[PDB]
Amino acid sequence: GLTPEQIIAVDGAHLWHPYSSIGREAVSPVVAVAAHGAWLTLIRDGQPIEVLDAMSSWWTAIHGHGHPALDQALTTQLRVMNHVMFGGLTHEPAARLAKLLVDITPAGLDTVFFSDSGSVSVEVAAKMALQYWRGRGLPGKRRLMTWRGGYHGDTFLAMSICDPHGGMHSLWTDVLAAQVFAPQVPRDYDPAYSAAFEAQLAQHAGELAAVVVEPVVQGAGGMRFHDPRYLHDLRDICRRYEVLLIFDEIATGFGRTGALFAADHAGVSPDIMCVGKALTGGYLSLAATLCTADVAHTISAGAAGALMHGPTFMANPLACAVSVASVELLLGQDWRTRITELAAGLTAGLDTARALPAVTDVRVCGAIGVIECDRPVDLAVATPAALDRGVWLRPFRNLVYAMPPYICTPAEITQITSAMVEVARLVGS
Amino acid sequence: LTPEQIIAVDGAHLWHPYSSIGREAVSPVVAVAAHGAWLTLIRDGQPIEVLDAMSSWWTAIHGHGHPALDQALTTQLRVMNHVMFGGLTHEPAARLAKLLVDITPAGLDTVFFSDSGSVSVEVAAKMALQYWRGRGLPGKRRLMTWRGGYHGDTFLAMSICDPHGGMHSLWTDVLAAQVFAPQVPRDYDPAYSAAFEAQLAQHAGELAAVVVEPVVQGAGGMRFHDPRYLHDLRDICRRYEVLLIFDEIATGFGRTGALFAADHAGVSPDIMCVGKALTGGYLSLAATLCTADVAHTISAGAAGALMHGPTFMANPLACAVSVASVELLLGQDWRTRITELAAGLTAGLDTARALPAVTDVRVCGAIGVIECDRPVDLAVATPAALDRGVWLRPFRNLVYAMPPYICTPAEITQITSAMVEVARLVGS
Ligand SMILES: *Cc1c(COP(=O)(O)O)cnc(C)c1O
Ligand SMILES: *Cc1c(COP(=O)(O)O)cnc(C)c1O
Ligand SMILES: NC(=O)c1ccc(-n2ccnc2)cc1
Ligand SMILES: NC(=O)c1ccc(-n2ccnc2)cc1
Ligand SMILES: [Mg+2]
Repeated sequence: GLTPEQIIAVDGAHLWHPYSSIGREAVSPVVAVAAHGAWLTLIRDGQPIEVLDAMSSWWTAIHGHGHPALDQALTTQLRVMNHVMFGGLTHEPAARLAKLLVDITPAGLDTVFFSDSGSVSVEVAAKMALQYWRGRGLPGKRRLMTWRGGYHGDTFLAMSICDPHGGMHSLWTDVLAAQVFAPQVPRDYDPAYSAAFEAQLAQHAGELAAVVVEPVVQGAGGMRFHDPRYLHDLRDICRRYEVLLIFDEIATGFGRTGALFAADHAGVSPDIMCVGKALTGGYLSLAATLCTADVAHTISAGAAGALMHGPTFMANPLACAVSVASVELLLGQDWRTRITELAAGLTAGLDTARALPAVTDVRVCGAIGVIECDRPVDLAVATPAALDRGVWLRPFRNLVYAMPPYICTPAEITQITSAMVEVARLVGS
Repeated sequence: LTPEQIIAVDGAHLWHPYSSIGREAVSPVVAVAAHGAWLTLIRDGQPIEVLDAMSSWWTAIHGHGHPALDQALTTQLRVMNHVMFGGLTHEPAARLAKLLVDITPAGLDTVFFSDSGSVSVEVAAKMALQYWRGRGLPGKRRLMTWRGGYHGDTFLAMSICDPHGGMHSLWTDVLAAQVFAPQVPRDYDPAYSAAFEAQLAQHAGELAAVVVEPVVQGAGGMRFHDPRYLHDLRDICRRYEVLLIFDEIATGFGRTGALFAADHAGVSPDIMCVGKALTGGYLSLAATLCTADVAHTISAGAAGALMHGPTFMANPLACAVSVASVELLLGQDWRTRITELAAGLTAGLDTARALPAVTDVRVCGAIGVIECDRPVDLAVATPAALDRGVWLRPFRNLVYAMPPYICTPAEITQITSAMVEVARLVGS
């Protein structure tokens, strides 16, 4: 047992945080001591205060924390089977979840590879793509193509298709695989962008295993939105030039952008798909990589005869069980109307931010609200400003944004947006 | 779902480790329960109890459904399932970090939590690369290892896997080109270390780190080597200014008879990875530890930070059960437990040495191995072990076990008896 002060002491000495230092943090992390529904209990000046989890804990907590149905699913599975190895054994949570995911994902994604994080699921997607073309007798097709502004995770192959600036590739000279980057995909649909992307792809087609993109929304690379019709064009380009299409839906999946999956906005299916973050409703790490029967059969028929990947905790019963509950909970309600209301709430509440001196854009897509500023947002100022108003917000770069739990009431959304609106005001000092 | 329905869904839709879709020689066996050292599996439509001789791929050190670990999970579930580690910290992460810093080899002062072993290896490599960039030596960017190793399945991890065992022939022009020393021998041979140093000497200016599994190499072949080699590696790495990384994802938390396999040599690496048994086999979790000097150098470098951050970094539920698992291990006489387990394996596997198809029998802590003279046919071996009440999963030419620490002497003998009969059948 440790007090908040003791936690801070241990943390500062011994704990790495995401993209952080040891010993050079400008501000200490804030101690979290509970989470329930849409609210975190955090320690501020020795006192526990409840604040809205406007970030959904990095996109994960779509049903809120400690949802009784999700809690119950975990405890139920715990009493029967915590985990067995997936080498040579199978089980009901894996079967149930696989059945669900093949049913609700874009058409044609018939096989499911479970892994333990988004970054791994992306490396598995790349491995599927490369083994596929090797199974077609085309080992030269081994490079990846993407558009700038993207984020696909933190492992070294995942890093190679991250935005070169966002991903700090200048720090990684001579270390990463050299991939093919198209320019930043624009917000508004412009057929010339797609025509250009096609011409670039065409000259590399004999080298390319796959195009890998985030559909409709680019998350960690800048919270940018693009017209779904671009995805339609990619599916077409990939089809005609024989390059696989991979959609990374680790941030966009399970309703977040107003469709069940963001691909559904465009009405197209990728050859391979990754899901992750919200898969377990934010309870546990789990990810999945889906692919078509053709991809699966070609890999399996190749000289290698198998997909050469197998995580230790592949298809963990506990994580699978809570995911099944989380997916069913989403599907068992009018989620489409819920997200529409949230999007309306976000738009209404963020509207006055457009007139602010430091704001360059306000944009909303489903349960995603963004205020883009003209300068970097000072965390040392923004974080306590939002906490003062009962909201946990984590800006990055020039972005004040939120992806709130789907269970947030209108009053809660009013609270979140007011805090966001106030944070941007302080930005414009 | 019924077992038959599970099998039908599984065949149509589920990938398994290193498997095909639609071309599996045998269906997987449906598991419907696990308690203690025992799995309940469906065989010919009927449930059977069998020993989890594999500890579910080396994870279940305390067995399944242990009341202390079950309750740690449900206690944490009541308070806080998870919060983002960006900007927040919490009690389970601090408790686990404190524990890990205290029990790992001396000097490992900082802890980076991630969700799997492969990722923890990638994080280790990132630490080493950012370290040398922080020292103004970005040329130090390659890795050196010895053959026979396994470090995970993500693409940097694959680059230090044994080139034959990791099927590098099938990844031509795709993987980072690393430096490989020959297979480390079982017995200590000064000439091997001398040659290792000579090879490293030729590449020192471009090497960020030596990365090895200490004492036991797992998935690459269940090979044991003399701990004195680790002493030599530490020495070589210090003199040539190359970081030393130990991958203890399979060897950690008592499995080789010491708390960490490094302890067999008294050696501290600069960076260390742990996983598989960290949560007692409940949930995916892994950790990468590094020294204060590595942490400070990265932190004072151009990036000013380690450029990595998993979504579920330091997940409160996984951390909470890991705290419980580690405390449960430390709070008992685990050294005597593993010694007794090793003696049981040694005694039980002895008659295998005489079998016509057996080339070696070897035991290291709670690891017992029969090495055969041919690849073991799973279609024969799995049901032969199930017929004797044991879940055994051979790979390559190896019939082996890494049993839960809670196995009784009678259960260990039941496991070794099954292993012997499997080895007998291999020679048939
Ligand atoms: C968060 C994210 C990832 C990586 O997931 P981790 O679980 O943090 O490794 C990959 N791709 C996208 C689009 C993401 O948003
Ligand atoms: C199992 C293992 C890994 C990989 O861990 P995953 O959790 O399967 O990614 C890495 N290194 C060693 C030594 C292992 O035994
Ligand atoms: N590297 C391997 O060949 C391997 C094999 C089996 C597994 N595995 C994981 C869970 N069950 C089997 C993991 C890795
Ligand atoms: N879990 C987190 O809170 C977190 C924060 C930042 C990131 N991040 C930042 C840049 N790239 C990833 C990832 C995870
Ligand atoms: Mg409240």
